[PDB]
Amino acid sequence: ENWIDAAARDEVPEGDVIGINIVGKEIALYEVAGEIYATDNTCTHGAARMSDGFLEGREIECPLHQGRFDVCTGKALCTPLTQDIKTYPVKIENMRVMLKLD
Ligand code: FES
Ligand SMILES: [Fe+3]
Repeated sequence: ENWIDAAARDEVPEGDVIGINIVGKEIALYEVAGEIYATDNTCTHGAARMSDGFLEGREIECPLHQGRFDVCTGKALCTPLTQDIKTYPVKIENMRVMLKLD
């Protein structure tokens, strides 16, 4: 229901993040303690691409001004940020990463 095969599970590296372009949306995939999660690959604060980089635990650090989001809830943690980032449901199925894009 807007569910889409988006990547192989093992394309997302332990503890790190990757960027994908898919159906015209740029998306970040994250590996956090055995689970996969997803957000927009664009920082809400500026023209910054979250896939590069720095994921520490469940916190992703913007490469620009070091704003940080909780990857599981999309909530903004520290300044400069003011706006939460959009999250997308994922399920892992037969080694595939599925996304609910709206
Ligand atoms: S651009 Fe990501 S914190 Fe300002
Ligand atoms: Fe640290």
